[PDB]
Amino acid sequence: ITSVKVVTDKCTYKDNELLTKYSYENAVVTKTASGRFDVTPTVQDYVFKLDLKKPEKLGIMLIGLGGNNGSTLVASVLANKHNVEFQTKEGVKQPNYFGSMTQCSTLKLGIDAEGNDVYAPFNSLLPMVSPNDFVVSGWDINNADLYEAMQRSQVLEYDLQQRLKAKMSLVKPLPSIYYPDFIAANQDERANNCINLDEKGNVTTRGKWTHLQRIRRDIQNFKEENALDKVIVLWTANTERYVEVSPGVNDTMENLLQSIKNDHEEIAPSTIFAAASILEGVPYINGSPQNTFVPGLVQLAEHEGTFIAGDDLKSGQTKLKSVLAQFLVDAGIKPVSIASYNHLGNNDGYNLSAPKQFRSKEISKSSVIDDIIASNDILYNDKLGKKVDHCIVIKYMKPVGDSKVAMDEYYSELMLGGHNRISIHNVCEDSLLATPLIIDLLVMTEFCTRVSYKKVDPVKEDAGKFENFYPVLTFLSYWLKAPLTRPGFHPVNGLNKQRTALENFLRLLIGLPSQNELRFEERLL
Amino acid sequence: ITSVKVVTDKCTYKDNELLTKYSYENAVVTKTASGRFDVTPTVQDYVFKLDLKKPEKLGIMLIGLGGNNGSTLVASVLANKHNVEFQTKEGVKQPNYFGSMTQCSTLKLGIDAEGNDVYAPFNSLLPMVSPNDFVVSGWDINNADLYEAMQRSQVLEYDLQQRLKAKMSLVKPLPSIYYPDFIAANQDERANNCINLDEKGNVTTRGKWTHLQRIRRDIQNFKEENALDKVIVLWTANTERYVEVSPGVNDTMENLLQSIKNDHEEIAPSTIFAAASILEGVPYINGSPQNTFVPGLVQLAEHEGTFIAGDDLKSGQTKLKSVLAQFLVDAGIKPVSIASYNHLGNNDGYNLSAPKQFRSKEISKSSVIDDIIASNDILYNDKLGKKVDHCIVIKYMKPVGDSKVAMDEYYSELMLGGHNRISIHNVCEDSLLATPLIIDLLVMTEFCTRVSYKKVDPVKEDAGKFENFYPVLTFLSYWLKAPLTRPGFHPVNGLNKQRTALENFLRLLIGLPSQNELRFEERLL
Amino acid sequence: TSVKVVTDKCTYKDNELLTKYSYENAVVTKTASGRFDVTPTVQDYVFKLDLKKPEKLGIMLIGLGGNNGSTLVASVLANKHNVEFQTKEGVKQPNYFGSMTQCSTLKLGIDAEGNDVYAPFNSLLPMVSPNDFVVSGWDINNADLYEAMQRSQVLEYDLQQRLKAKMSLVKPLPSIYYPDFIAANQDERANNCINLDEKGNVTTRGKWTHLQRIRRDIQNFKEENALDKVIVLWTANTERYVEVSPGVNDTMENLLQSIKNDHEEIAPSTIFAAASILEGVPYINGSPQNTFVPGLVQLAEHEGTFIAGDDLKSGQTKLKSVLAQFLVDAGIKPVSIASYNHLGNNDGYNLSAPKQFRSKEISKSSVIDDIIASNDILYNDKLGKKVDHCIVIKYMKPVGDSKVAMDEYYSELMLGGHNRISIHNVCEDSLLATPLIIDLLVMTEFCTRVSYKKVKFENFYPVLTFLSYWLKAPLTRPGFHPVNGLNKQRTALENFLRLLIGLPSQNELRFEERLL
Ligand SMILES: NC(=O)C1=CN([C@@H]2O[C@H](COP(=O)(O)OP(=O)(O)OC[C@@H]3O[C@H](n4cnc5c(N)ncnc54)[C@H](O)[C@@H]3O)[C@@H](O)[C@H]2O)C=CC1
Ligand SMILES: NC(=O)C1=CN([C@@H]2O[C@H](COP(=O)(O)OP(=O)(O)OC[C@H]3O[C@@H](n4cnc5c(N)ncnc54)[C@H](O)[C@@H]3O)[C@@H](O)[C@H]2O)C=CC1
Ligand SMILES: NC(=O)C1=CN([C@@H]2O[C@H](COP(=O)(O)OP(=O)(O)OC[C@H]3O[C@@H](n4cnc5c(N)ncnc54)[C@H](O)[C@@H]3O)[C@@H](O)[C@H]2O)C=CC1
Ligand SMILES: O=P(O)(O)/C=C/[C@@H](O)[C@@H](O)[C@H](O)CCO
Ligand SMILES: O=P(O)(O)/C=C/[C@@H](O)[C@@H](O)[C@H](O)CCO
Ligand SMILES: [Mn+2]
Ligand SMILES: [Mn+2]
Repeated sequence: ITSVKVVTDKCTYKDNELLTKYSYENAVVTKTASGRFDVTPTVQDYVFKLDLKKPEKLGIMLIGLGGNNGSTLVASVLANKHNVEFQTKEGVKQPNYFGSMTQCSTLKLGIDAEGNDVYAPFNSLLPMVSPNDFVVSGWDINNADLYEAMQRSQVLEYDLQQRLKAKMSLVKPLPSIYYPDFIAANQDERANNCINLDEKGNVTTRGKWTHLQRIRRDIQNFKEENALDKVIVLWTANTERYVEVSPGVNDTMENLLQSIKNDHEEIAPSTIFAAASILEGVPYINGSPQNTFVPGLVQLAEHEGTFIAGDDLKSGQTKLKSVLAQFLVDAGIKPVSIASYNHLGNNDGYNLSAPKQFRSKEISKSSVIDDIIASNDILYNDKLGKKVDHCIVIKYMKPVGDSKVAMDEYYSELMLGGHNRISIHNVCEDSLLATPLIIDLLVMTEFCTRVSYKKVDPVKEDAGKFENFYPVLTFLSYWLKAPLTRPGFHPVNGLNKQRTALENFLRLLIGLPSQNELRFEERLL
Repeated sequence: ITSVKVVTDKCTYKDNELLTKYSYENAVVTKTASGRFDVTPTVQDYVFKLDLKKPEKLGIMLIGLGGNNGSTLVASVLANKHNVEFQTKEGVKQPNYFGSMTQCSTLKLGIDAEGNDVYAPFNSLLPMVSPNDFVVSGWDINNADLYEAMQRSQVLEYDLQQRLKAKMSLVKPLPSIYYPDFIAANQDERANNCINLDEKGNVTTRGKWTHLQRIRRDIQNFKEENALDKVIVLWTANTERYVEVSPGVNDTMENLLQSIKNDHEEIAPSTIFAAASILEGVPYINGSPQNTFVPGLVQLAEHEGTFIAGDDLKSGQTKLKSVLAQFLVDAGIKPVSIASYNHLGNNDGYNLSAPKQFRSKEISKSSVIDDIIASNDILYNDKLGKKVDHCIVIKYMKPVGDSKVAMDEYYSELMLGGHNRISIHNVCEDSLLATPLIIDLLVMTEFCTRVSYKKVDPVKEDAGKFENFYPVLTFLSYWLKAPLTRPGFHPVNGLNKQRTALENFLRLLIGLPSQNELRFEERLL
Repeated sequence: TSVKVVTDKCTYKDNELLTKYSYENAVVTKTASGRFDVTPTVQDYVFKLDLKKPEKLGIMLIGLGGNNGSTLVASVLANKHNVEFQTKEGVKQPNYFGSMTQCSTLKLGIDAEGNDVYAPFNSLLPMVSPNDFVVSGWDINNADLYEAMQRSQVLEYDLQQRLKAKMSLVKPLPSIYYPDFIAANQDERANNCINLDEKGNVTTRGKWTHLQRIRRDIQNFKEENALDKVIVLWTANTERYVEVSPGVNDTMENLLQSIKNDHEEIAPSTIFAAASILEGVPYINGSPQNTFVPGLVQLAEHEGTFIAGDDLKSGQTKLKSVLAQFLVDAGIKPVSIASYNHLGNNDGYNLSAPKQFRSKEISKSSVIDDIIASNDILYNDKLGKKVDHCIVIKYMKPVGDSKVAMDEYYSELMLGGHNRISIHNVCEDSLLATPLIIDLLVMTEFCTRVSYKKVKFENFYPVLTFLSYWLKAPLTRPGFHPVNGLNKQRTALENFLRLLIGLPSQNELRFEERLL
């Protein structure tokens, strides 16, 4: 087993709880008309409390359980949990969670006697739940069991699917909420496991509040049937179209709940699942690009004090773009044109073949570089131009299956008329990439539910009571394309910066300062 | 000077005319229900007559003279004609016609004493007009002179544009026909050199027959002002939308001419230019993808006996695709997915940014592989599947200017589950590629106008009188995406096969048989 | 599916086909003034094709246990026995995709509408099918072909398992291992050798005895399976070129003498070729080494045996000649062509050594020189007649048999412009090489049943240059420079099959449409 023991007086343990002192420093800046930056440092002391008693089993309810991601996730959990080795043309392979930052990445704890960097597993600093301990279920408008789902998805090695056949076959998605207008028309035939059916047994968008009540009961039922204490809900179903946000409809906690009861046409299935999970006090993670978290819902989460988070998985082309575009601008290079083409032949691409669904994705896959452009007015300004041409294209090409092909070109300006042209061709099993990210989101969300804190008054000992994270868990931004933010704050998409936040967080809970990379043990005599 | 002298009794010269005997062989095939192919060879003897008196100057009237292709063509002609060397970062460069199959490709005439292949310039077999002898003019809805056109286009080296400044500045496009509905709305501001203006001086699609009469007079005027004997019209203006072909409108020579007089809404500017050139007996070449040659026009060409030809320039991505896809299928490999993405930032891409214009291009850029799939039912059939997923994408990205970036992926099947994935990134100055192809089309069209023939009756000497090529010059298919064909016949897009046709044609006029590649001087003792 | 041409150029005489053919061409000379004098030439011929093809064709592969050898056997068994297999994309049916003789078609003529009619490449004249191949061969490693398959990691696991029972039965015969002719690492792999001394050790002494043993292996294979026709093909690791010296291997008599003299320039492939020639069986060299030294070519001529080869024209080199040719035919001037490649199979491992790779760097390069030379408008002393070119092959084990090829064509356009085409080609190398081997065997067998006479029948000059479509280093007749234009190379084959059934070469003139 891997564990870390930090010798610090900032940390004490009391009844399965770790208490850690932390002085958070930042700075408020102002810019003079002239052009001077006045920086006022700041400080706020805290005491973080970490419940060390992690759950032995964590309930996981996926919406879209029968899809590529859904079936692959269950498969990865079963395969790893039971060490289901499988045959391939490269020979027997041992199951693993490669692609999981939470399960397969490491972090620098410090330097050793010789002065060489020492790294430890990301999940070895503080107690985290293992995906091998996930008890998974969920919903799907299609009733195929999970073995059929695997076959249909064509993601996993034939031999592996066969070894998981027996178990996967017994896993059946619960009927779900199907409202025809929110997803592509071509998914119509797929919908045969719906709870919203009229007297004639047909699909009906009538009775949206009864649906909400069923989903909540589904969560309660699942939990007790498994003797679980905690459950997390994650949406990994078809990308819906955006819903119109309007006053009196979904702008407030009150208008939203009412619109739901009135069956407003701008209440999507995700709106119902989110509202249900929130009302049950269950973390809800949105893995798709639609704007499920309209003002009224966020408001409901804040009021209920329930974790919400998400907006599309940042797994391939966009993940790398949030690394490459950052890199270029940090180097003083000016990207002026970024073309991103994509084609896949799975159900994800089949649904996204329709404009209303594609537009959702198109928006989240573009937003990722906006903050980058904004951070540098030396390169991007009115005099030199502050725009970067950016196009996102997603075409459905059945023959490539789940292996999305991403082709991008970054055309940038260098000094004295020069240019830099970086062409990319990125191929990979989209689900094998996404699945571990879904695992990361659940692992980190669960970790977050066991964290609380309280401001420390310098001139008054033991003031304030512990609070929980502000409802919107921005700490999970690393795994999302369009980071949901707190009202007023702008999102930051820099991948490396998003991971650093997670790193320093774990580091501070065990009493370590943030990474500085100064290495004065070397640079100074 | 380069010239070829073939010792053959099949060729005689009489008063600046070459007379050549040729026995054309082919074969008619039938397929038995059982599955046998009955092949009946055929033969038809001919006597081809080639007018050797090529014109000293060839009139060239481009529609879209002020565009990227138009200005570049005039520039290339001026630069080469006057040996205008220019400065670059790689040093002084000498003008040339690289990219011109007609000016820079060679053909194998035979083998030498040692048995080694001997090649001669494509234009050295028989007298052809030099582009240095082109007298160019034309029309454009924009009045900018050709120097401004060059600056605006940003295709040529700054130093070269400057050396051509004086001459190019004096070249001004003639006002043209602007009908707002046929091209992108964004070209509206560009239109300020129109002949179709009402009393108020505004653009009017009224009086389409007067426009036709003006264009014809334009051709007559241009010709006499330059003391020219021959002129060729070539459309290199914005891609128009397709026009609806309907009975009583543009299905016959008669309905078309009437619709023109009635100002039918399905009579585009290209329809007018084509009709005008045909009525003037001037070859008309369509360098864009719109369906300018509706049944009624082709009928008018046949009746007038005037050369027509075209439908989009096959210059880059599509040219290479007509080589690569052919190659794969000839090798028994089965392409199943071909994704073609493209982005450019010139006016061509700005206009194509609108769906109605893009659809025209999209159709011609796809058609190129249909004949290939059809030729092999071993690979493409009902049992194995006879479809090849193919998508064409064109995005406008201003920062790349005239340097179109073409990205394609050919995903094919190999035996026993294998696949082959060929990714491509093709960059180039689109106009530097297209321009020489426009030059080729004009050079070959002019050559064709000096060719006639007559069937030879074996049992009756001197029967029949000379005829000219069937109106639709399919021999130019090498330079076009969607080869216009004779009613009933299907087009062949194989690039290498298209060039071979041109090669064997020139070869037969000087008394040589088609290339067989048997080399029995080597393979046999 | 069959073809029946109504022509008076072909007469059948009991499994015999006689076809008349006038071969036209032309001889050219150039005047100082720059005038080309062309004199047409014609030579009449009569071809005879023995229509009686073998019902079973013996195939002996040197390197039978490698990627190509094992995949070849698997494809034959899989197709022959319709072994469908499971994949994550579902059940797939076996086929010979990638094979020109089995999966490409040819245009026979036009229909009543004026549109092209195509027929299977192997449907014009009787050709042996790969399903009727009886395969055996040698290998320095004794692993059975099932183990060979697993080792190769070329085929779908389920297909390997469905073929396990049959493939296990196939084991390679011991072979000749002369250490110095290949990459060191191919050492402890050599556990199956006939060349051993009275101590049991691998030796290069007694080369004539080795030769005699290969002939016996060939005779036994024939008798053992009651086969009349057998073809041998080298698909074993690339050897290091041998030096051709006078009296050593410059002639038929010297060559044989040097073999008996255990001469150091007598390579294992040299012996398999000599043995095959003596047994009268066609020998195909699927590797870059210069197996066919002068003395060896004389032996082939003398025995009237067909030889052919010098490296299996791989996909890249194949597509590279096509693109380069295409550019130059369009009047575009490539000025730089860079080729980088990496694979992780034994082939790549063996080529990781300079002497093995060097052989391959010689063949794949010469192809663009033909192109440069074909156009003095673009390539001349005034504008420059050179084209920078580089071929790099690195061993990257992890990519296994899936060779990755990365090329970049940089060309000049008019008035200072440029065209940059960069490619990234990936594929299971052996899934492309296997079918190419099937084509070579099928076409070599066909050529052996063809004889001709100008105007007693004679045979196809030892070197079957007709197979250049599948070989990177086209072996040619003395004095003649090899041609590599893939499309031209396929044209030759197409027209050959056409002339045998009385059809002229394709002209693409389509006068039924172009003329009134
Ligand atoms: N596989 C491909 O795509 C291409 C292969 N080639 C040629 O074919 C050869 C084989 O290719 P692969 O099957 O991929 O390689 P491989 O490495 O799997 O096959 C060679 C292995 O070495 C053994 N071997 C070495 N020396 C031998 C000898 N003296 N007698 C008998 N067996 C011997 C066997 O041939 C064994 O299978 C290469 O070395 C090369 O010359 C050429 C172009 C492409
Ligand atoms: N696949 C990837 O790598 C990534 C996936 N995502 C997103 O995750 C989602 C799922 O992706 P995949 O698994 O590939 O797609 P998928 O189409 O295979 O799976 C989605 C599943 O959701 C079900 N479904 C649709 N609407 C539903 C509803 N209202 N209630 C319950 N079930 C419903 C469908 O029947 C289907 O089985 C999509 O929105 C996709 O864009 C985002 C980034 C990356
Ligand atoms: N540029 C290339 O490499 C190739 C070009 N083509 C086609 O050739 C055409 C021209 O291309 P570019 O020169 O790049 O575009 P461009 O936009 O620069 O030039 C076209 C010119 O035509 C003029 N024009 C538009 N409608 C007109 C009308 N009714 N009458 C007269 N003038 C009119 C415009 O004012 C403009 O100056 C387009 O349809 C393009 O798609 C096709 C294949 C390749
Ligand atoms: O590879 P990315 O840009 O990080 C993620 C991309 C995802 O949106 C895609 O897989 C999407 O679901 C399919 C269409 O491309
Ligand atoms: O490069 P291609 O496919 O041969 C020709 C492509 C031409 O249609 C393009 O330049 C088109 O005008 C612009 C949009 O791509
Ligand atoms: Mn997926
Ligand atoms: Mn252009």
